[PDB]
Amino acid sequence: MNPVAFIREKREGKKHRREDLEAFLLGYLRDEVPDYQVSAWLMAAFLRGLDPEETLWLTETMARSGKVLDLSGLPHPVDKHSSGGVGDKVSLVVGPILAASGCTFAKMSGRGLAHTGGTIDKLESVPGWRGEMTEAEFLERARRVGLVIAAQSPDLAPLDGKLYALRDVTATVESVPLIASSIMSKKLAAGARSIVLDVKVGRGAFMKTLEEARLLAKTMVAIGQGAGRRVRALLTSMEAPLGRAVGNAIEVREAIEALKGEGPGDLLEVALALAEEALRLEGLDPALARKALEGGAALEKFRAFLEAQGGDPRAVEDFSLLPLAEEHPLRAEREGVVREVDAYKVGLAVLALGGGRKRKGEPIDHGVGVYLLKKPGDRVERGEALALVYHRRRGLEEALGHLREAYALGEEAHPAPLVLEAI
Amino acid sequence: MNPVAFIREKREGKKHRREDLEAFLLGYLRDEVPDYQVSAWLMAAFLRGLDPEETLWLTETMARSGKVLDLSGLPHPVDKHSSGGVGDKVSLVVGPILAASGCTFAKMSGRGLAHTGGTIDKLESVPGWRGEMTEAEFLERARRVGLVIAAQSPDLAPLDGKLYALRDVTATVESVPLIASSIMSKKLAAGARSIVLDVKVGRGAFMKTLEEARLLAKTMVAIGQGAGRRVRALLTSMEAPLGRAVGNAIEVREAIEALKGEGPGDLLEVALALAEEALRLEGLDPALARKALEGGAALEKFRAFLEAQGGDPRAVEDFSLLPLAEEHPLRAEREGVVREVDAYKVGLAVLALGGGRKRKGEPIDHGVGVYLLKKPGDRVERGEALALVYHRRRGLEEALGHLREAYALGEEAHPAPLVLEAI
Ligand SMILES: [Cl-]
Ligand SMILES: [Cl-]
Repeated sequence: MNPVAFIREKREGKKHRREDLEAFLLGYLRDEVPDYQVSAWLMAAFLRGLDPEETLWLTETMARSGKVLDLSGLPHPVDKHSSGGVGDKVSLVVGPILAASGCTFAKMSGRGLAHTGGTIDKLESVPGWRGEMTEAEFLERARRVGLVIAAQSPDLAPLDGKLYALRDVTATVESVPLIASSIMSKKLAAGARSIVLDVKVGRGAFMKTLEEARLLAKTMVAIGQGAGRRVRALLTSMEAPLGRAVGNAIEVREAIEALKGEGPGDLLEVALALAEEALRLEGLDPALARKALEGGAALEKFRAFLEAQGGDPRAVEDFSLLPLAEEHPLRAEREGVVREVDAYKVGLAVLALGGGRKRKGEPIDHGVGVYLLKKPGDRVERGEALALVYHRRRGLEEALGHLREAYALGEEAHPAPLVLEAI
Repeated sequence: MNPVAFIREKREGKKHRREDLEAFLLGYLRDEVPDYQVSAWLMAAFLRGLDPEETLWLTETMARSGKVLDLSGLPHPVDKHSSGGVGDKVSLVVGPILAASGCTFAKMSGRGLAHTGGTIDKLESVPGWRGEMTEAEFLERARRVGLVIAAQSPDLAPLDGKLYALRDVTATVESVPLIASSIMSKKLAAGARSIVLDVKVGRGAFMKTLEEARLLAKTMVAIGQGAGRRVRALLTSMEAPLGRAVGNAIEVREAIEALKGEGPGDLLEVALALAEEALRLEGLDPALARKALEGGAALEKFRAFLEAQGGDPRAVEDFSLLPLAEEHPLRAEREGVVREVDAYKVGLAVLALGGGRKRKGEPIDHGVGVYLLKKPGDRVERGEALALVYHRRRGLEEALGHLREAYALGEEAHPAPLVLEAI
C-alpha cells in the first residue's frame, strides 16, 4: 500500500491491515518514508484512534525493531515501569525486594532529561558502578545475582524511540494507544513475563486523570495479554514526590536507608504494593516482599548488584562515598499545613542546580538535590525549614524559586491515598 | 506560540488567533518550521476543521505571501475560475466577451496534467503566442487590450504552492476549507474585484460529490465576502465535454468559430451564463455579453489579445496556422441515443495521442485531439461516426479504446441542464 493511501485509510477512520501497518512503520525505520508522512499518520491515528488489535500490532512491530531479550531460561522474570511522573527512585527498592523474593529483575533503565530523573543517572552516583555491559554479562548477572540494571535502554525497540521523538515534536504524544504501545513495546522487547505498571494519577502535567489512567491501564494490560505477558497496573497519587530525597546520590542514600528499614513510610508502602502485585502475577506469595525487606535480604541483593556492576559495595555502609553538595535551608514564609509539593517544580529545581540535564548526552552533578523535610499533612511554622537544598553555587536562586512555588500550604491538609487501585 | 502548541491547539479543536496562524505559516514559508510539523497541523485542520474566519485568515495569509497585483486603476476587473472538471475552453470565449463588454479580464492560467487540459497549453498552439510576461507588460496589456492571460508564476501566493505540494503527499488535499482557501488565495493575489466560479462536481456518487461542490461554492463565496471581493458560483453539469473539440489547436479553432457566431450551442450557453454573472457582480448590464458576442466585438478582442502576446492574429482567419494531425473516424459499433461522453476518458484519449502530459513540464503535441460528432441526446446509427480522432500515428489504438468506453448509449436520453444551480 502507498504511504499516502495508508495515511488516508486512517484519516477516514478505517482499521489497518497488520501487513500494511508494519510495512509503513518499518519503512520509516529504514528512512524510506519521510517524517512528514509519518506525522500526518500519527495525527490521524491520534484523532481517529487505533483499536485493540491495531494497538497490539503496533506494539509488536516496534518491539521487534531492535534488540530483543530472551529470559525464558531464568526464574520468574519480572519488570516494573512507570507511566507519568518525573522518574522516582521506587525501582531502587522494588528491584532488590523482588530479586530477594525469588524473581529475576533484569531490566534496562533510562536517563533523565530536564525535570525528569533517571535510574541510570542515580546509580552512576555510586563510585565504580557501570550500566554498560555485554548481552552475555547481562544474562550472566541476571542468573547469578537476580538483579541487573543495564543502560543503553534505547537499544530496545528503536522504532519506538524514533516514533516517540516524532510524536514529541508533532503534538501526538498524549494518545492512549500510542502511549500504551510505546511503553509495552519496550517491555515486550525486554523479555519479562510479568510486568507491573505504576500509573500516576492527578490533575496536571505528567499526570493522568483517573479516567485517562484507567483507560491507559486497561489498554496496556490488554496488549500484554495479547502478547502472552502478565500485566498489572497500580494507580497511585502524586501530591508530592515519594520519600524525601530528589536528585541522584541523595536518592541512592534514601533507597539504601529504605532497604535497611529506616526509609520513609510512603516510599515503602508503594514499593511493597508494586512488588506484591509482581509476585501475584508470578503466582508467588505476596508476603515474600515484606519478608525480603524487613529481613535484610533485599539490602543484600542490592549490595551484590552494585558490586557485580563495578560499584563500591562500601557505599551501602558509608555515605561518604555518596557525597552531597553545600546545604542551604529553604524556610517557610507562611504558617499552615503542607497540602502539596509539586513534583514537577521540585524537578525543575534539581535541574537548575545541575542535577538534571538540559540536553541529551550531557553529564550531570550527582551531588546536588533537594531533601523535603515537610510533606503533605505536616504543620509548618514561619521560618521553619521546609527543605534542604544541596547546591554547587550554581542556579541556587532559580532553584529556590521553583521549590517555593512547588510548596502549597493551607489551614488544613487531607492527603489523598497513596495507592488508589490495581487493574 | 511555539509550533508544537499551535498544532496541539488545532488537534484539540480550538480556534487559532489570527496572529498565530500567520506566524506558523510564514515561518513555514521561510523554512523555519519543518514540513513534518506543518503536515501534522494540516491533518489536525482536516479532521477538526477550520471555521469561516480561520479559513479567511488562511486565504489572506497565502494571498499576501508573495506578489500582489494591483488592478485598482483598471475598469471593472473580473475573472473566472474553473473548479473540478477537465479544464475546458470556456475561458477562451468568456474572456473576449467580458473584455468586449467593458471589463478587464487579466488573469493567470495554468497547464494541463494527465487527462486535464490547460488554457496556457491551448493558446500556445497559436504560433508566437506566449503567456510569460513581466508585471509591467501584464498591466500595460490589461489597460490597452483589456484581455490578458499569463502563465502562473511562483511569485503569486507562493505559500499556497508550498502548502499544496505538502497536502498532496500527506492525504490532506480533500478538505473544503483547504481547497477553497487555495483557490481564493490565488484570486486575491491576482487582484480582480468580481470573480465568477465555474464549479463541476468531483468523481463519485452524485449525492456526495454535489454536496461537496455546494459546500465548496458556499465556502469560496464566504471567503470572498470576508475579503471584500464579489463572488458568485455556478455549478455546471458534465455529461459530456463542453463543445466538440478536445485538445489544443483544435480547441482554439472551436473558440474562434464560437466567437464568429458559428460555434456549438452548449459552449455558447455556458459562456454567456458565466459572462452575465460577472457583469451582474460588477453592476453592469448583462445584455452586453450577448451583444459583444453577436456583434463581433468579442472576436476582435480575442484577435487583439493574440497579437498583443506574440501570436499571429491571422490564425483567426487562416486555420492552416492551427494545423491538426491525421484524421481517423471512430464509428459506432452499436445504435441508440448518446446518454454520456465521459470527459475523463476523452481526456485519457487525448493524453494517449500525446496531446496531454504524463508529468509536469513535459512538452505536448498541439495538433492531436478529438472532435465529438455525437453528444448527449443525439441518435446514433450503427457505422455512424461518433467522433473524429487526430493522431500522429502514436497511441491511436489506446485512444480509440478510451473513446469507445467514454461513449455511453441507450434507448433514450434526457440531458440535464448545462448549469445546475447558482450560489
Ligand atoms: Cl501531546
Ligand atoms: Cl487527500
